[PDB]
Amino acid sequence: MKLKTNIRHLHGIIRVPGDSSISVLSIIFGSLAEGETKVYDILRGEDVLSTMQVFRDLGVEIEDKDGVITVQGVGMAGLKAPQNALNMGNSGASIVAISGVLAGADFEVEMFGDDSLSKRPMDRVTLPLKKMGVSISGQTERDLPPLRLKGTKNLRPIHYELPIASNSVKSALMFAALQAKGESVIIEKEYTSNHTEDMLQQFGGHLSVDGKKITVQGPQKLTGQKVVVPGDISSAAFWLVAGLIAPNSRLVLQNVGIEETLTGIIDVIRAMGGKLEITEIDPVAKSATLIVESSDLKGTEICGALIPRLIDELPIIALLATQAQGVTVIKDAEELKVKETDRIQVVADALNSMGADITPTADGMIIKGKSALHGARVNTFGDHRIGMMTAIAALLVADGEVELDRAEAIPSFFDDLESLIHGL
Ligand code: NA
Ligand code: NA
Ligand code: NA
Ligand code: NA
Ligand code: NA
Ligand code: NA
Ligand code: NA
Ligand code: NA
Ligand code: NA
Ligand code: NA
Ligand code: NA
Repeated sequence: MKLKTNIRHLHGIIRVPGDSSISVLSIIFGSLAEGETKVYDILRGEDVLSTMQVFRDLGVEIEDKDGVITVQGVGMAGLKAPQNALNMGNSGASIVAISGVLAGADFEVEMFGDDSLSKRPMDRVTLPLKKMGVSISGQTERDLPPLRLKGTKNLRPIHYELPIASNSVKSALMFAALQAKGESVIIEKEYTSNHTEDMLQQFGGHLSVDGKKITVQGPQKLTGQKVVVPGDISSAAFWLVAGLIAPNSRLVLQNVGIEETLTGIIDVIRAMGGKLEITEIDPVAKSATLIVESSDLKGTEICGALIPRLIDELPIIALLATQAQGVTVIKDAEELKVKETDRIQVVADALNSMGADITPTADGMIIKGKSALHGARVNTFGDHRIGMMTAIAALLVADGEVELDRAEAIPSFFDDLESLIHGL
């Protein structure tokens, strides 16, 4: 597919979608809890929709009306035997998680998905789940979907250390541990997200964390909550950059979460000369409206130390630095892992193919700035961030075309970008 090019203005309101994993966690916890759960600002993901539908299939009443999800919890042992095979679409996140949720379900269950999903190994979750006494098994020893599962009323606690870092596996094992009789210890390899830990506690459950050591006593009961899903971090960062680098631009970005990643991106922006106003702060919700305008940017130091999720935002932040006059050094304080070093390379390659001046380094990248961008062909390679980066990069292209073939990347993104192209 080609990409919209050479726009002369950008105006409108974008409302940051909710975080996906908190969205998903809220449906899960909402079903397993007692009492009614309400979720506000949920992400309209296909992953959220599939997860809600999985739970409806296990007998949970879930209402989607006027922007609000209302879940009537069925208790920690209240999942019922489905009358159909469970559809998880292309979310591998979902299969892993629900597998742990269904550790204690005393009935047979099938979980399938699409052609992409059916190529992703599940043995990373089936191995520890089996130790607990769950029957779960996929295609080949790798356990490719479809998965066949039977949990048990005699779930044994888990003592396991992950060989690979994985928030998905950590979550499934926690959900299972919540249903097991006794003390589970789960030890992660690397520090991954705390979403499940946080939400489990918000839903009234107890754990103990000691570094990478997670201890969970089962069985537990949870209580229905009102959940306000915070704005996605990556999406908020994405639009901020767009509204700063696009010509004749003003974006009102609602529902931005006030947490450290945006906080540190905000400071970097200001340091660079960005025009950004913070408004409508909601101190209880920890959200704000951000207003950005077209800015004359100047290079700066970007210490990944000062921005947690930085690696996620590398594509959109490199585009940013590409547009600032002078040198931007992005140096990460901690060593890069293979996939991080790879992400830098792919970003540098694509933007340099469009006229940027990016030098990958052992610790990040050097960017030499205000690059008049030009046409190019670049494939996403699955990474939507890299794609949407290229989309905004495309708007800045004076002449030439921008081919971006594997732009399976899906959601309402283009309608929005069109919306902003004709506002004033
Ligand atoms: Na909602
Ligand atoms: Na209820
Ligand atoms: Na249970
Ligand atoms: Na399939
Ligand atoms: Na509930
Ligand atoms: Na947030
Ligand atoms: Na945020
Ligand atoms: Na700030
Ligand atoms: Na600031
Ligand atoms: Na490299
Ligand atoms: Na325009």
